[PDB]
Amino acid sequence: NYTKFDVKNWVRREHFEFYRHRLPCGFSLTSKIDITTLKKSLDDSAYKFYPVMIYLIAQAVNQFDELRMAIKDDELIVWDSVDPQFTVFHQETETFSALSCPYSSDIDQFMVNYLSVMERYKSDTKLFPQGVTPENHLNISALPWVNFDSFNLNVANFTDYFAPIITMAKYQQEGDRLLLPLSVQVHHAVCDGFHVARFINRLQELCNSKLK
Amino acid sequence: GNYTKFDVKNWVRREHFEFYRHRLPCGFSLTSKIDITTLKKSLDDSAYKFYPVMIYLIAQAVNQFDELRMAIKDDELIVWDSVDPQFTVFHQETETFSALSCPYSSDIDQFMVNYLSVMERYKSDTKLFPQGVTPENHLNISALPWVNFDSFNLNVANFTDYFAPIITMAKYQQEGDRLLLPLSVQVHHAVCDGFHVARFINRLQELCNSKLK
Amino acid sequence: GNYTKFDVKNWVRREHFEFYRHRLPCGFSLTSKIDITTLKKSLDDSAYKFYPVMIYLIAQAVNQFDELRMAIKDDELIVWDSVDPQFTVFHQETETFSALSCPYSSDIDQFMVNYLSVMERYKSDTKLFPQGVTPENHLNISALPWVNFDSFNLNVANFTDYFAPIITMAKYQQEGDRLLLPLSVQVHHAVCDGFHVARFINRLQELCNSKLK
Ligand SMILES: CC(=O)OCCNC(=O)CCNC(=O)[C@H](O)C(C)(C)COP(=O)(O)OP(=O)(O)OC[C@H]1O[C@@H](n2cnc3c(N)ncnc32)[C@H](O)[C@@H]1OP(=O)(O)O
Ligand SMILES: CC(=O)OCCNC(=O)CCNC(=O)[C@H](O)C(C)(C)COP(=O)(O)OP(=O)(O)OC[C@H]1O[C@@H](n2cnc3c(N)ncnc32)[C@H](O)[C@@H]1OP(=O)(O)O
Ligand SMILES: O=C(N[C@H](CO)[C@H](O)c1ccc([N+](=O)[O-])cc1)C(Cl)Cl
Ligand SMILES: O=C(N[C@H](CO)[C@H](O)c1ccc([N+](=O)[O-])cc1)C(Cl)Cl
Ligand SMILES: O=C(N[C@H](CO)[C@H](O)c1ccc([N+](=O)[O-])cc1)C(Cl)Cl
Ligand SMILES: [Zn+2]
Ligand SMILES: [Zn+2]
Repeated sequence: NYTKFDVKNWVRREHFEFYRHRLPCGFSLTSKIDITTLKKSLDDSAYKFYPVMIYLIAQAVNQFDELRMAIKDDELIVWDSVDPQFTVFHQETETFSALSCPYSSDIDQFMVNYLSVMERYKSDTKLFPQGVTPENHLNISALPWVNFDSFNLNVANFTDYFAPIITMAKYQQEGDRLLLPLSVQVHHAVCDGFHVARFINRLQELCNSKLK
Repeated sequence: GNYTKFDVKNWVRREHFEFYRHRLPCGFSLTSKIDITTLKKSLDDSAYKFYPVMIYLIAQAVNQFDELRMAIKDDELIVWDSVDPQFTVFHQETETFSALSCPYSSDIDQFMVNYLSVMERYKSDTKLFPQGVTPENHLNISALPWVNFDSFNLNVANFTDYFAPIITMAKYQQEGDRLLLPLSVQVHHAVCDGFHVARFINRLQELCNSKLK
Repeated sequence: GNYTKFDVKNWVRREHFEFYRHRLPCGFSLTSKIDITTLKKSLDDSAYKFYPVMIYLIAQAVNQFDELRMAIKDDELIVWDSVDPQFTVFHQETETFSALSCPYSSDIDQFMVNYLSVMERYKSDTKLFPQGVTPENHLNISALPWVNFDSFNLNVANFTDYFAPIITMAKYQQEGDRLLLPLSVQVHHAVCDGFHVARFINRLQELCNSKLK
């Protein structure tokens, strides 16, 4: 569930109106995450790369209100917590589906939740096997077959859609660092450059930290 | 060219097609670096030039995959049997470009005959479309050889039902022991997922690493 | 300021202007790295700070090229004699930004006078546009100094007839013995092709590598 944001006392109330109504826009930015440390943490564990990245991304998002915003009854709200909606691939059809699972700050509980959803739905070729996407969501996708330096979604109508869209590519070694490309796409009504940078820098810190 | 009506009812992506055509219309771009170390070395011995060879290889990779030859015709999904490249050419005298097309052939020598013929007839014409209207069965290829980029994205005001891939290359540059060509690929999500764009780029990489004859 | 009414009928891009304004309305972004190794050394013997110097050099390069100073005014294409930078200013206390403008000068010292004056008058003002309406003859410049990026693109719902370039710079980063500044340039294709954007980036690179004094 959610709270109504106090727009009238917000430092960004002018910006919110401006980028929602006067100059509606968002932006994407693609950055490399250094996963050198994370790969060492992983290689010494039983967790898999994609669910760990999902967990760390969702953890970072759940720290920052402006990454959990939405419009409900034409008012700005903030979800208390958001769950990741992530894509999965079906090699037999060469199609993908979107699944979600409950976020938990505990990585072991997260992994339980994830592996359970995968067990039930990993072969289901419906686009949305679980039915309606949780309203409190953040979108995560990977393209593990190719490296990219840039990714951008051209959406014909993004009116009042404020959930961040995160896309990863195939990681690759670049000199002395193992680098994961990560695109983050937001609506400027709720996120400026500073908030996106804060998110990325926090995710980088999480990748460089003990997993638990 | 010739086309066939696609069987959407029996398509594994039937649901995705409706979703990304009607519910959430969108496409995406991505920019990837192609390793052209082997190609540049191959081209050192070739009668043919870098840009027309890249056009040929891009067109060959596109022609391999049905989802990169899709269109709406008469408000139904079709697949072109084959698509022809429409490429941009620069005019040094005016600092303007034109778009030319030529018939695709899987045989590089025949392609280059076709390419040279179009260039001979039209290369000095400063009209945007010297040949008249773009053939319906087309891909778009452009080069920006004057600057290296890591990103390129087209912001198109109305891309409704436009499914032909748009390919843009930057100035190549050396990165450690490889020569890398930045290549941007922009598609519509109704017909192409990340898998299909990745498959295209990786196939193109294979073709760049292939013998020219 | 002063502007001229552009002769579209005798323009070499008459047909491109029509095409990308009306037939296929679009623009593009592209992100490139600027080598600021020389500039950074230049600034180690200067009182001038990195951000205003970059504003100056970007504005200087834009002011050299007519196609980066275009607009629609009284429903016709015009060229501004000169454009002034509108730049984003960050307020650390609130973690919000404002947009400020100051007059462009070809003299770096006068430009810095102009910049420091506006900062003194308005740096504590949290309004988005403290000075009032953006000057009609403007260029937009933003910094995003907190994170390095290789791509940046603005997804603008309606960009009809907006021809002023949008320039965005990231956190600079050391790569070997080069210090690289990511720079995104986003234009309308009606007034700028790949050639002009490349020409702008390369000119900026040349200015960064030149004496400031
Ligand atoms: C947004 C947007 O897309 O706008 C741009 C619109 N498009 C245009 O303006 C058209 C641009 N096209 C061109 O300039 C030319 O068609 C192009 C790419 C230079 C090819 O010219 P061309 O037919 O004479 O054939 P090429 O031999 O391939 O090119 C001439 C030289 O440029 C070199 N070259 C071609 N493409 C590239 C590249 N991407 N990076 C670096 N060098 C290049 C090529 O290797 C050759 O070099 P050398 O002489 O050292 O061997
Ligand atoms: C436009 C757009 O967004 O389209 C994409 C649409 N989405 C899709 O098509 C779904 C793509 N997703 C997938 O393919 C799978 O979810 C994905 C990413 C491979 C994860 O699969 P998985 O859940 O079985 O779990 P993982 O162990 O993390 O991944 C499987 C393997 O790939 C490796 N891997 C996963 N992600 C990456 C990556 N980004 N780069 C390099 N290697 C990777 C991982 O190391 C493991 O290989 P090894 O066992 O040999 O070490
Ligand atoms: O469509 C989705 N994912 C795709 C996968 O390629 C993509 O990441 C995307 C995400 C969000 C989106 N949006 O909200 O506009 C559009 C595409 C989810 Cl809505 Cl299932
Ligand atoms: O306009 C074209 N090419 C430009 C050159 O900058 C660009 O590559 C482009 C391609 C396709 C396009 N579209 O289909 O939306 C828009 C721009 C061709 Cl359609 Cl002529
Ligand atoms: O909105 C502005 N700047 C933002 C900062 O994130 C961005 O650089 C931007 C610039 C121009 C623009 N436009 O003209 O469509 C949209 C966003 C200025 Cl108009 Cl104040
Ligand atoms: Zn309003
Ligand atoms: Zn018209």
